[PDB]
This record gives sequence, C-alpha cells and structure tokens, in this order.
Amino acid sequence: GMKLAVIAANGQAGKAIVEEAVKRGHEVTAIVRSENKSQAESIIKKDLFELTKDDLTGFDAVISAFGAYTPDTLPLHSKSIELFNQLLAGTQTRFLVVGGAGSLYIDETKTTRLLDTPDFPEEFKPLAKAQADELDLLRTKNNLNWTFVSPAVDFIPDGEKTGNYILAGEIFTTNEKGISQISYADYAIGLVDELEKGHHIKERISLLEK
Amino acid sequence: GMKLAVIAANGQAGKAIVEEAVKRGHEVTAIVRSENKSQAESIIKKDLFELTKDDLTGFDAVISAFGAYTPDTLPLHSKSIELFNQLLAGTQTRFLVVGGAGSLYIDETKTTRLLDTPDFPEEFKPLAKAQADELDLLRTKNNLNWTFVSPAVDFIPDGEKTGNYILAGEIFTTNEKGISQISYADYAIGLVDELEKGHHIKERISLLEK
Amino acid sequence: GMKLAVIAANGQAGKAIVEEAVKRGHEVTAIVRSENKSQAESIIKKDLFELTKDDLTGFDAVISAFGAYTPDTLPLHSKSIELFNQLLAGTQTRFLVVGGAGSLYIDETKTTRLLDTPDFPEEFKPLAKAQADELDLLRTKNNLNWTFVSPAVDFIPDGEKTGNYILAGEIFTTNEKGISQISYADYAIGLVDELEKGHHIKERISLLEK
Amino acid sequence: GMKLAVIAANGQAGKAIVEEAVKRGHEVTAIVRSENKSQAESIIKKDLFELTKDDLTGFDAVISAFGAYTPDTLPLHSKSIELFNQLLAGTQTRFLVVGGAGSLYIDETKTTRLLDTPDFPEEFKPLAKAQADELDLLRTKNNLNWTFVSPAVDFIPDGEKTGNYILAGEIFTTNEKGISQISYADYAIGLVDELEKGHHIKERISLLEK
Ligand SMILES: [Cl-]
Ligand SMILES: [Cl-]
Ligand SMILES: [Cl-]
Ligand SMILES: [Cl-]
Ligand SMILES: [Cl-]
Ligand SMILES: [Cl-]
Ligand SMILES: [Cl-]
Ligand SMILES: [Cl-]
Repeated sequence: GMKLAVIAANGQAGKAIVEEAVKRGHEVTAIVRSENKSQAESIIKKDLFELTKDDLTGFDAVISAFGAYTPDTLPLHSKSIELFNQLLAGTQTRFLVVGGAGSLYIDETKTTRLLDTPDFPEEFKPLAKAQADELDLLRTKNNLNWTFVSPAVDFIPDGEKTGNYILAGEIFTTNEKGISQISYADYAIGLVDELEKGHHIKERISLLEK
Repeated sequence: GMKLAVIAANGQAGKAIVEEAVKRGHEVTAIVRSENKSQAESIIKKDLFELTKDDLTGFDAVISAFGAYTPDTLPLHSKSIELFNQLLAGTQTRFLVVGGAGSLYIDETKTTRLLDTPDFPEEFKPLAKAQADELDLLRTKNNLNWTFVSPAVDFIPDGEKTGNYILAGEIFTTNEKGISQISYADYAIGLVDELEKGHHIKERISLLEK
Repeated sequence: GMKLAVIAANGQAGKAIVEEAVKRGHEVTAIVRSENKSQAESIIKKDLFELTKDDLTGFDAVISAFGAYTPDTLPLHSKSIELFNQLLAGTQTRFLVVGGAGSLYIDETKTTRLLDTPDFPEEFKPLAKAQADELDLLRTKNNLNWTFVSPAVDFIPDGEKTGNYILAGEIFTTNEKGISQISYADYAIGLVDELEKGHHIKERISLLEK
Repeated sequence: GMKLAVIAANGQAGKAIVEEAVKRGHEVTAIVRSENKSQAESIIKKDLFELTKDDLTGFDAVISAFGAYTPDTLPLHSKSIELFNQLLAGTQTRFLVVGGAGSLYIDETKTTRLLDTPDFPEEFKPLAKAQADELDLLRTKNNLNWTFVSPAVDFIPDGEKTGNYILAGEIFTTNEKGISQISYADYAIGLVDELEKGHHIKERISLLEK
C-alpha cells in the first residue's frame, strides 16, 4: 500500500494511472485543475505551478501526467520539472514522469534520438522537443529520485488492454513484429509495476505492447 | 459556383483548398479556431466539436482538413467523423475529408494497406493509423454523402504547383515514372475538381501528380 | 548421431551447414558438382538432377542448399523439389530446404507476403519468386516430410557467429531492435537444431539473430 | 576528351553513364559479361574478378556500376573494391563507384546514417548495408584515387532527364521542395561532370535533382 499523487489526473493518461493504482489498493490523491473525473480518493484542486512542498509531503511517489493544453504552453513541461525538483529534491519521494517516445535513442551508440531523424514528422516535433528538453533537464537533477517513463511510438488512449507489455530501457525497442505501440491501459500497468517493483532510479525506462 | 465550408482553413492543406476554391468563384466559409488567414470571405470562429446542425446547413459541400498531432488528440480524427455525421446525416450535403495515403491498398485484393507492410516507417504509424480508423468509421456512415480524398505518399506542403495530376481509386497508384507525389496545390485542384464534377459519393479516391 | 546428405555442399550456405553438422558429430555426405571444399566425410560428385533413390537411401535427413548459378536457371529451384519428392516421398526421410525470406507472410491474416509489397526491390524478385514457387510446390507434397527453412531478410555469408538466434514460424518476425538479419553460421546452428530437435514436419520455419 | 572504362555497362546505371560519356566525346570501353548493349565502342568481355592489371591500364578513369543481388553475391560489392584497389593502387587512374544513398549521414555529426534509422525500410537493408560496407572499405584505400558517388534516396531508372541536379557531400541532402530524387540520366550528367571537373578525389559525393 502506497500513497501516490497524480498530477493532471483528469487527463487521459492521468486517470488511466489513477484507475490502475486504485485497483492495486493504493491511496491516490488527484491533483487537478477542474472537477475530478478520475476514481481518485482525495482531490487537490490547484494550479500545478502553485504547488508547495506541503502539498507534496506525505507521498511515497508523485506521478506527473502533465500535458500541455496549448502549443505555446509546451515550454511548461520544462518549468514543471524545475518546480517539482524544487519541491521534492532532498526528500526520498519518487518522482515519475509520463514522457514521450521521441527522445529514445536509435541504437547503442546513443548519439542520435528518434526526434532527430530526417523522417520524424514536423507536427510531432513541438511536443517531442518539449518532452526531450524535459528529460534532459531531469538528468541534471542529482538529488532527485526521478524516473522518466517513455511510452511506445504509437500511444493509444482507448487501446485494448492486453495485459502483456515489454519493459525496455534507454534505447528504442520493438516487439517481435517490429512494431512499437501500447495502450494507455497497458502503459499504466507497466508504470505502476515500476512503482511497486521499481528498480530504476534517476534513469529512463520505456514501455510497449507484447 | 458552389457554397463551401472548410474546417481548419488556417492549416496548410485547408488554405490551399480555400485558395483554389475561391479563384474558381466559389462561396467559401472558413471554420477556424483563430483569425482566418485563408482567402475565405466568411468566417465561423468555432472548432468542430461545437458546430451545431444550423452551422453546417445551406452548404453544397463541407471539406474537413482537420488535424491532430498528439497521442491524446490523434483519436479526434475519428471522433470528428462522428460529429460531422451527426450534423450532416440525412442531408444531401457532400462531406469531403483530407485523408492519408497510408490506408491505400497495395493491390487489387484490397486487403493489405501500405501502413500494414513491414517497410512502412514506424514514426508514420501514429498519424496513418488514426487516419485509417477515420476512413474505416466513415465507411459505416451510409446516410452521409462522404468522400475520402487520399493524397500521395509524398504530400508536399508548399510544393511546386503543376497543372497535372492523376485521379485514382482505393488502390495505391504511382505515375509513369513510378513515383507517388503531389503538392498541396495540385491536390487542391484535384479535390475542387471532384466538387465541381461530383462522381465518387460514398467513396475513397486518391490523388498524385502526373 | 545422424546420417545427413547436403546438396550443393560447396555453396557458402551448404558448407556452413556441413561444418556445423560435422562438429555436432553426424556423418555427413556431400553431394556436389565439383571438387569438395567442405569438411564432409564422403562425397558424391554428381549432377543434382541426375540423382537416384539409391543415392538418397540410407539418410536420416537430406538438406538441400541448392542455389541457382544463373538467373535463367532459377526455375531449377522448382524442378529440384519435383525431383526430390520423386526420390524421397513414401520414405520417412526428412527433407530440409534452405529457403528465402521473401515468401514470409507480413501478418496473421496470411494474405500477403513480403515478396508482394510495393517496395520489394526489383532485383530481388527473380530469386524470391523462384524460392516462393519452390515453397508453394512443397505444400502440395502430401507424402513428403519436408521443412522449408526461411532465413532472415538480411542473410550474411561471413557474418559474425553470435550463437543466439530466434526460431519463428510462417510470419515475418524481427528481434527487439526491429531488425531481421542472421549470419550463415547462426543459420546453420538453427537448421541443425531442427534436425536434432525437430518439431516441424511439412511446414516452414524461419530463423533470425538475437 | 578522356579515356574511360565502365564495369557492368549493360546494366541500367552503367549504360546511362556510358551514353552520357560518349556524346560528350569520350573514349569509352565497356567491361561486360555479355554482348555490349551500351554505346561504348570498345569492349572487354570479362567480369571484374579476372581483370588483370594490364586490362585497366591506360585509362583516365574507371567507373564501376557493378551490382549483385543475392545473399551469396551481395558481399561482392566489397570484394570488388579489393580487386580494383589491387589493379589500380599506385597509379593515378581515377576510380568511381556507383554507390547507394543509404550510407549518407543524417546530420553534420556524421555518425548516424540513413540505413541506421528505425524508419529505414528493412527490405532495403541487404543492398544498403552491402554498399555501406563497400564505402567503408573504400575509405581505407589511401593509395587509390577513389570517388564514391551516392545517388538520391529515390534513384529512378528510366526517369525523366532534367538538365538540373544538385551536387552535395557526405551529408544527406534534399532540394528546395524537400525531396531526394534523381533519374539515372541526371545522375550520369553529375558523374561525368565530376570526371571532367575533378575535385573530389578520395571523397564521397552525392547527387540529386534540383
Ligand atoms: Cl484497439
Ligand atoms: Cl538500455
Ligand atoms: Cl485569434
Ligand atoms: Cl480502384
Ligand atoms: Cl559481421
Ligand atoms: Cl506462425
Ligand atoms: Cl553473350
Ligand atoms: Cl559535406
């Protein structure tokens, strides 16, 4: 039994994690901006960047499922990291981030990331860059127990809950079909598994179907 | 002349469509979130999902160049089909969608699509599958005069405007030199031609430069 | 300890299998056209299509690594099957074929094969088609204990012997990197494993690295 | 005028090269396996691997458009480099190779190549890697005046002959409209231009239509 806080729990990914974590038996606090649509026990209706340490004290882990509402608010991904670091560094609390797949390295050389390939679609670049900047900023946070959780390339909100996912690392990975996809449901399962049985501190993991 | 409404007329695709339609002497209304940058002289400042039945009445045809490019919003392609069907079913108003080439069939059996083949780039799959689910759902709407207009595999924004294009059906098609290519401007000529010379009602067509 | 015959043992794939099988301790007969370069025990210098039943009697399994020397002799792949069937059908002897990857199905629907995709390179089609026709002819051989062994897409003669391969089935498969490659050495290992520990009778298996 | 030898002059690439070179008034010798179908007026009926040092003497430049397209023969790209180096090292005879676009670097760091990216089609990898190993080995030959000439990603046989092309270096380059395209005829103009205006000795260059 853990006490978890989920930022932006009204988001599609956020409530996916809430619903999964609740099912596991953990007591979940939803930190939201509007009325709570999630299955969460307690609600803190507050603006993300107005959070204090006293808001995040008394949690085993804090999971940010923050997603920029507008393209000009995309830089808030980085500002959120800076904020959360200010609030959680020094403490032993875990800070998990629902990340992007664009920042995954293409191979073991770890010189180029998916984001940087000539064929990476223009319309994805703004979010992918913000999520990449987000991850780059986390690596400089020495006294923060962070874990960046990259989803698959194809991340599907109401995708089928298969129950069978693959845990990978810093490098882009596919299943046996050469495909990189995962549902929000299966992703939540993998993320909560890393909460219950979590090796990976101050590093990024990745999740995918099958 | 006809009376046309274009959703997302500020985008590159929609704007090329509006500009082509206007110089041919059509009455064009732009349905956009922000300031109208297209050559449409009539504006309706709403997004799709609050358009009423009255908003879309009195039009000869409605062209959706709508786009969404985040994991959360990618399913809005199909959800927009639900909306537009609700607002236009029963009426004889034509409904055209700017689609993708990924859903095109590789051969005459019409089973395997381009996005199904192992050489189809993984990074193109989020958008391709979203647009494919869009077409799949659109085929259901039997009380809607729909036309899905797939571009070429290389859909070039701001590409050279050649006067020539090839109209094909549901099968993936290349020109005499074997390439699948079309600029936005040429695609616009093809789409508007289809509006002026209506044939393919409740059908998917494809366009490519000759 | 098995008694194996390898057709075209002087070929790069052929001697790969011979050298591997010899190492395992089996007694290998090389059926070749010129001087024996393989490590094989006994040699039958004879033209393939002049083989008789008395040439192939007294073998636990016969492995054909036949490769067409000229593009106009590519149809000999099919003729070889017809010949081997005539020689081995009725007997309990296993007949393994070093096949191609082009005939692998793209997905579970099993309607389209890699060979048939729009992007499959023209220069590969003649061999791929002959190897596909080869496999199609085998399926009609009811009283033949055949096993078609497809290699990976990238099949490399002097590739590194990793020792770690994946056994797959009728459907195209990749490793965790989304890559389909294998060395001749690793392929030989997998093929001889199917000889020693062989489930798969009257069906096709596929092999690949990692 | 110059004295040129072209290996595999019967192939589509080599023939376009020979035809371009001849009409410019160069003395062209075709080194081919079979009857010379190119416009070369001098013929040497051998394949590469039996050419002697005397066979390749007295030429200003030697252009290899050699191709191999089976798993067994694909490594002959690199083996031909060994041969041609043996026959031409020490001499000041230029040696040009018709290469591939797959080995082109994606950015200025010159690490990741196109064939290294996860979107690079799996079916193109056998030939791309073979040609990449070819370039890698060719860089070793310091006593050889070599020039590797990469085409565009879309190398169109029998494509339209536009008078315009873009010469680039080792970095993957697209034109103003963002496409990477070149016909055989345009590539031939570029290659022959390089012969007439020698600059890039011991270098890899790339060509694409403007
Ligand atoms: Cl689904
Ligand atoms: Cl890793
Ligand atoms: Cl505005
Ligand atoms: Cl059709
Ligand atoms: Cl190797
Ligand atoms: Cl299977
Ligand atoms: Cl001849
Ligand atoms: Cl350069």
